[PDB]
Amino acid sequence: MARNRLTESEMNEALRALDGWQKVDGREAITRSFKFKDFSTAFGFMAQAALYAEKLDHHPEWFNAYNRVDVTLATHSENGVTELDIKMARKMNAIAG
Repeated sequence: MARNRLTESEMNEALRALDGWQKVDGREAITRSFKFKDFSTAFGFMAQAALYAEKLDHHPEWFNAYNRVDVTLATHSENGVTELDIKMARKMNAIAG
């Protein structure tokens, strides 16, 4: 796995395959706001995502309020967006359906 951070063009290209994800305005990070039918479903999503965070040792910045989960991803050690963020966004998209 390439660990390096992405250029803005590479990030833009990578986002194409990640439905609902966008670059954070003014920030080297990507984000999606998930909307579930209720808290239980949102919590299930967070539980599954948490497993993967520990699998990768790569943890999201995320906010939950009942059925909404807002996620922001960046890689601290590389001070930018890397393949780890892409992997997490991909997995989250798979979990959420």
